[PDB]
Amino acid sequence: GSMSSVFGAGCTDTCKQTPCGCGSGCNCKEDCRCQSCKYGAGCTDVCKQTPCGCATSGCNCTDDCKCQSCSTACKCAAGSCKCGKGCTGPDSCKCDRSCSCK
Ligand SMILES: [Cd+2]
Ligand SMILES: [Cd+2]
Ligand SMILES: [Cd+2]
Ligand SMILES: [Cd+2]
Ligand SMILES: [Cd+2]
Ligand SMILES: [Cd+2]
Ligand SMILES: [Cd+2]
Ligand SMILES: [Cd+2]
Ligand SMILES: [Cd+2]
Repeated sequence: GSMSSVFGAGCTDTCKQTPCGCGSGCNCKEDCRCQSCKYGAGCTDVCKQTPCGCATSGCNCTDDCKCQSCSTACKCAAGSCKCGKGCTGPDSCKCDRSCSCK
């Protein structure tokens, strides 16, 4: 009965939905290539763009994202740290939304 070794293509029915139901719980394998459940944290493919297009087309995530492309700029300057996190501006602000400067 087990002619196919379940390890990669052992996906679930929920993975063949439209929209895919795995957005609310994956029951497939880590060998899946479905864009619907191929996200991490919860980002659009727009956020995976280069350059990122969240602040160009539509930002889905929050300032919690380590992506300095769609996050809010910090108030620090070249050599002047404000929040005290250790950044000197948006360029070096790889922090979360915990910055009071946001
Ligand atoms: Cd899927
Ligand atoms: Cd899935
Ligand atoms: Cd799958
Ligand atoms: Cd993101
Ligand atoms: Cd982004
Ligand atoms: Cd974004
Ligand atoms: Cd700051
Ligand atoms: Cd700072
Ligand atoms: Cd920061």
